[PDB]
Amino acid sequence: VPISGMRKTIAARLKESVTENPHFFVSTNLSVSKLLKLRQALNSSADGRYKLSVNDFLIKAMGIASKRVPTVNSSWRDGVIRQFETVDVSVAVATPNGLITPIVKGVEGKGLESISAAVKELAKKARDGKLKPEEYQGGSISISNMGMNPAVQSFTAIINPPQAAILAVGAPQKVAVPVENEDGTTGVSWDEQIIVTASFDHKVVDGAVGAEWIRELKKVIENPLELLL
Amino acid sequence: VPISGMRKTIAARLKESVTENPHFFVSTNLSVSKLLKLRQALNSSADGRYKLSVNDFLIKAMGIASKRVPTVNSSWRDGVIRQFETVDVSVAVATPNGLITPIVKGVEGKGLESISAAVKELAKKARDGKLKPEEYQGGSISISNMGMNPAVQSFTAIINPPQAAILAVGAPQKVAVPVENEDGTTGVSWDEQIIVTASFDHKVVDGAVGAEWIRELKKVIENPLELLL
Amino acid sequence: VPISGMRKTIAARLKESVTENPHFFVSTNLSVSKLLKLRQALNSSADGRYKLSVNDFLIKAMGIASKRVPTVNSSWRDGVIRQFETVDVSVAVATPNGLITPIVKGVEGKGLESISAAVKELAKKARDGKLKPEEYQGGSISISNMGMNPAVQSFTAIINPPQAAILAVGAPQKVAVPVENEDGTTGVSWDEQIIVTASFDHKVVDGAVGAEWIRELKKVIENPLELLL
Amino acid sequence: VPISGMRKTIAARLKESVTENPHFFVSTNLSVSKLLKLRQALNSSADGRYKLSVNDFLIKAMGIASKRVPTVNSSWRDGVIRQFETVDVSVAVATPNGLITPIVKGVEGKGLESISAAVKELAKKARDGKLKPEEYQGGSISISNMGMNPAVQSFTAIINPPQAAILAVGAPQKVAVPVENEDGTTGVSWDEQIIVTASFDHKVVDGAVGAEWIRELKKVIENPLELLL
Repeated sequence: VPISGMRKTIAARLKESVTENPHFFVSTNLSVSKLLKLRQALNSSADGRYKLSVNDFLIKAMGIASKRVPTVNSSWRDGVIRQFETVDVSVAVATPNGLITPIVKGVEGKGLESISAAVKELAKKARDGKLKPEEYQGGSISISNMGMNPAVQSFTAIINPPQAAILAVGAPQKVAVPVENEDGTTGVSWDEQIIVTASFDHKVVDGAVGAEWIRELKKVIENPLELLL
Repeated sequence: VPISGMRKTIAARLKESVTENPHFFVSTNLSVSKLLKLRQALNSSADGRYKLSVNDFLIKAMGIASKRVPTVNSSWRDGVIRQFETVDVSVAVATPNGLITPIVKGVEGKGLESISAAVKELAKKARDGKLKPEEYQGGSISISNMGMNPAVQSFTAIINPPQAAILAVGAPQKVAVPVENEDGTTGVSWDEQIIVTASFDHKVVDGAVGAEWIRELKKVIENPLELLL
Repeated sequence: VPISGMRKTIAARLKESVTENPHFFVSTNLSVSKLLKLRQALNSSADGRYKLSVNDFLIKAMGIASKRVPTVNSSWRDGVIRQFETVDVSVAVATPNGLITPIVKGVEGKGLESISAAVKELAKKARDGKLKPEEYQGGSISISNMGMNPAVQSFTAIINPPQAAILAVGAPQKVAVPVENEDGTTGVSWDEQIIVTASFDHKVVDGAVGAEWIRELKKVIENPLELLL
Repeated sequence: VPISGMRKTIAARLKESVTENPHFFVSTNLSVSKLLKLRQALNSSADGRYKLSVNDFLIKAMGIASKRVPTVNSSWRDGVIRQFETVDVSVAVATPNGLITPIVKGVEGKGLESISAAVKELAKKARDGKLKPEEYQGGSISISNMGMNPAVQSFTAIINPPQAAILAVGAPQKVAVPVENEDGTTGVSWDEQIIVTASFDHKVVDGAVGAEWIRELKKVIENPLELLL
């Protein structure tokens, strides 16, 4: 079967990415038992005006972490580092034509409902093929999601240039965790864990910086009430 | 004692306000038993990096209500209604010199920590007398607080022109509330209530619109989790 | 947005009202636990021929109070007080176009069923925009209702000229009330209260007169059987 | 912001590493419940003359493994494989200036106290910026540590050339492990695990050889008493 020609450009782009930017990966485990309760309660306290998902919370937390550690929200240019202030998030969508990366603008201080609405709109517009180039050309940081497929515990991705970092969220799973009962003996509690994998470019970011970013993300997720901050 | 002259300007301003703009008031009762728990928990889960109050939550809720009902965030000009998009909040501070109204900019989508920091800075700068005119000339909506004084149950205020509405927050109090125990009998529960008084200008806003705004405020407060939205 | 022009007339009218007529307010609390039972029983003892609300009982009580104290049912004219004998009641309706005040004629000695029918007809005709000027130009006394909105405890309004008084009915609420059981000990009973706010013009009416009017209203309500009288 | 120029050299070096040497990763899990007891005992049986950590034990185990499997302690040169005899260990230190790799010489048969002392000296000298080039130019094998940050379950690194391998030690975590009580039933016991990630160069080393190295490391750690051997 001859090649469609469109795949050629994506191949060249990914090749440029891996040959220009070295990659190193970080892998962590989050606890989402409180996040799911929050999502359930917010979905219940509504009149069909909205519907939330885990990706929106993740995007808000990404914005917060990028604001607390601005070195990640950066790029690599001609003998100069371009540092932004706002957070432009590239979300991946898997169409029958392949992959596409619409963008959400000004995430920090935008609202989860607006985020969900924009995401649904862009996703349906991508399934219909009704986008503009500006909507998916740009972005400082990216993300890919596979939570619908429960088998994927973890996976890596590739940095869509000229960005510096990219995220990946596996599926949820059941894990054993200790717990102290009211007495001195320990016990077994079943918490819902997710694996998260972050790929960074090493020219801009270092291991300590990536670790700090991941720590802030984990903290924000594990204490969802800090999303207000 | 002759007059300082500064009071002359404020007298003329308030006279213009009351003679140009008719005033009608709306008085409601909120429930903050969950809000105070939330504030206590966020304060405990910190390293002295921040410290929260009730006024900040109130300001965020004001922004949310103003965005859900933009007719309030309005004004009256020469044969034209000027409608904003963002929410500029005028907070009152009581100096020994008198009263002053610094402004917070872009409340909606800003964050409670940043709000508290800006409010503390502006309050100390007002106590010192180190402000610019632009920092207290403008704003679409205003507020006055008297929560430190436990005697005041409710009170009205006056609309700082050219705005259209202003808020007032009394002190907290203990009130009796019914509650259904596990059995069919009712019981007595002690809830922490606050009275809130909103003054509106009648040229722009109507009773139904003000009531809708207050309903949204009460909803967001009584369900603090919707502050994320 | 330029102004519709219709709002100009209402603004001028309200400005004339507040600048010509000083306003003072009287705020009381009623008890409707018997009224609601009466309404429920009259609704049950019917064949769908009619359907009652709270506003109709309130209007009948307004007529009774006005007849017991005719000084309220008055006005202010060119060097003369015009005093009526019948009670013409101006009921507010909130259309998407704004606010409107249809009139009911000869309330005292008319009947609740006829009152409800006329109010429904006038409300639907106002929603359709099919009224005559005479039907909303006149009236000795006025009223505004917000009972559908449970958030509003109390609120004020403005005197539609050339009248002298206007009413306002908040929402119902649950309040603690003492009660003496069969033994000597007191107990807690939950009564359904409403707050009522009456604005008066001070040229015609005095505080004592307004208080007398409110006392008669409270009496007739708390003893609904006196509606016959 | 322009680039400092120092980052250019590191970026070029890492680009050379990834483009010249392929990378494959091995990931295992260790058990340190005995190691921590040993560390605690040696720390308590002391007079402040020394203080130990996990990194030193890991370095000793690395040396032992390299001596049992010398093929890892190698490099790639001009048409020739250079094989050492001793073990020169490059330890990473994260300064505000960036990253640096001081060296420990002659690890095998040196002593944990001497190791800890030298590492503390070099770390403080790197924080001060008082090093010689020979002290961080050379080395056969490397290591990076992130144990202070409890969020990092695992991570990869990049091979500092001209070396052939590099290690990475995640944080400790609590994991469920079966255990046989005195009776026939199994039970739950909580063991402290660490994840370890090793990146190798495929030109020199094969998967079997790397697996053998990792097996020897795991064995030496899980039986700390063989450190004497």
